Formats: sequence, structure tokens, C-alpha cells
Amino acid sequence: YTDHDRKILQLCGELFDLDATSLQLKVLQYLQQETQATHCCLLLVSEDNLQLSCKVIGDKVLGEEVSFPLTMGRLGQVVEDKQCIQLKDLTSDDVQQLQNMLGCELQAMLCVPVISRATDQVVALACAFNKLGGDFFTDEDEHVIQHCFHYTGTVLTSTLAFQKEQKLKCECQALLQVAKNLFTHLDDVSVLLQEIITEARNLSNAEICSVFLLDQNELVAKVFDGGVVDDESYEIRIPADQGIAGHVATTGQILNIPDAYAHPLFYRGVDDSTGFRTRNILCFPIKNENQEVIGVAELVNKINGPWFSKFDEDLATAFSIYCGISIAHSLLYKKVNEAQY
Ligand SMILES: Nc1nc2c(ncn2[C@@H]2O[C@@H]3COP(=O)(O)O[C@H]3[C@H]2O)c(=O)[nH]1
Repeated sequence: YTDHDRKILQLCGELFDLDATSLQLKVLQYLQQETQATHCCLLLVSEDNLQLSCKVIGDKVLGEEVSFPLTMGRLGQVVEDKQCIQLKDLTSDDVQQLQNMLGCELQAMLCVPVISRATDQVVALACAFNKLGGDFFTDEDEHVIQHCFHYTGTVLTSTLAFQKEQKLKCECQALLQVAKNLFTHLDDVSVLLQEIITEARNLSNAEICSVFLLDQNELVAKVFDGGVVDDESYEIRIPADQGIAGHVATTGQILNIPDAYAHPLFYRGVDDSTGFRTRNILCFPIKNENQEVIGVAELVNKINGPWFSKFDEDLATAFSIYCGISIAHSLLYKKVNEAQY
């Protein structure tokens, strides 16, 4: 009736939410008035046409969505036959189920199937329970429900389909992300760069070693404490002109500091952050084929010594070159391998 034609348009204008659950609570509550039912709910038909699911009952959003086979009772037949039914028609099991969900005595019921105008299939079963007034839902109630979804259904089907597809998509992209990571980490420069400076660390007898690749006015610790950081989360970045690291990144010349603390250029920040203390620092640059500093590296703290020797200083030179020569043979072999293929 135009009485309900106006009430609907208002419901429609009020179905602006992007979440299917919220769009249901509003439609459900509309019906609980126009039918005088205590609790309403939509039993959504799955894709495989094998189950019924429910997420919202009345104004209560079930913490977990409930689902059960269409086999499991008389309701599944409504999906096939497209004819409403009532309490008197439900199997004992149906009542038991709907009651486990509703959490109360099931005194009255009307179940109108919702038919897609697009596919003409039963998309869901709209249910009215326990009428406060009568004990049987009218014939007028079957029409108001039916009426509502003629205008209301599509937006609910879309908002729900949208969220299903989105959740599916993410789950998939995520799994793809796992895989991508597992393979794009192979040609990571920080992997050989790491084992190289780990060699230097041994030969020079330092406690730790770290490599800092320059990132446009911000040195990034790709290798730190001997291991490949492996995450920009607990990263380690710094201004490309500060400290000894930055001073080498700027002069491109090896620096051997016997006492970090007592040096004008030493940056204590990293230490009082990590809670580690830097005694000596033997920092060498890592240049590209353009002979330009692309990153810097350092051997930290001499073991069984007051500082890094002249010999150690030589390793720094040799490893500075070997470092660049290795990034090279790697750039060339990366191509003369992916091209061959
Ligand atoms: N804990 C830790 N500190 C490091 C490592 N490498 C360099 N540093 C410290 O971080 C500092 C940043 O630049 P500094 O000139 O202050 O010199 C560096 C060291 O004190 C490393 O592998 N581990």
C-alpha cells in the first residue's frame, strides 16, 4: 500500500551503510514493526546452494555467523519450492535449530523466500518469529515482507557480495604476498653484502658488523649485528651526513676511529637506543661502477685489542673494493641468468 510505499522509500534512503550487517539491522527492524514480530532474521543461501547462514537476528549481531546444511530440515525445501511456510510446517530439528539461534521458545513463525529478480533463484529466507499479537502471521505480513525486499533486497545482496569478494581477494593477495617475499628476497643485495662483511668481521676480529645502503639522505641499515635486518619495521635509518657512517658516505674514504665516544663525529644515538656501546669503528664505503658511494659498512669493536690495527685497516680497503666488485658480478650475472632463461 502507498502507506508502505512511502515507508519503503524511507528505508531505502536509510540503506547507505557500506557494511551488510548494518543494512540488515535496518531492514530487519523495519519488518519487526510492520509485522509486529518479536525477532526477525535473514537466512542467506550460499553459493553451492548447500547451506543457510545467519549473521543478524533482530538487533543482535551474532559474534559468529551461524550456518547449517539445507538437508537438515524443511527450510531447504523452501529454497527449491519457493512457497512460504509457518511454524506448524517445521521439523522438530528445524525448531531445535532456529531455537538454538534465537535462544528462546519458538511460539510463532512465518518464512517468506526472497526471489532474485535477476536470476529468479531464492537468495534468502526472511523469517519472522513470535508475533506479540496473534499466534499466526497474517497474509498481509507475507506481503509486507515480500514488498520490502522487492526494493530493498538488491542493495543488501550487493553489499554482501562485495564483502565476500573482498575478503576472498585479500586472503588470496596475502597468500601471494607470502610467496612473492619467499622469492624476491633471493636477489636481495643485502644477502651477499651481508656474508661478505661477515667475512671481514671475522678476519678483522670485530664483535659486530653492519652495512648501511644509502637511501637518499637517509642511511639504511640493511645488515645489522651480523644479520640481514629482514623488515623495515624495526629498521635502522639515519641522516646520510651524520656520524662516522655518514662521514664516510660523504668522503668515500675509509675511517678508523679508535675511540667512538671521544670522537667529534661519533653519533651515540644508535647506542643508547639499542643499549650497545661502541668502542672502535672501522668504517669503509661501498661504491658503484661510477665509483660513487652507494652505501657504507662498518666493523665494530676489536675483540682482544684496544682498537683496529693497520692490518685491519687494510682489510677495510680490500673489502671496500671486493664489496663493489661483488655487487657488480651479481648485477651482471643476475641478467645473464634471467635473460638466458
Ligand atoms: N648495535 C649496533 N650498532 C651499530 C652497528 N653498526 C653500526 N652501529 C652503531 O650505529 C652508529 C651509527 O653511526 P655512528 O657514527 O654513530 O656509528 C655507528 C655505531 O655506533 C651494528 O651492527 N650494531
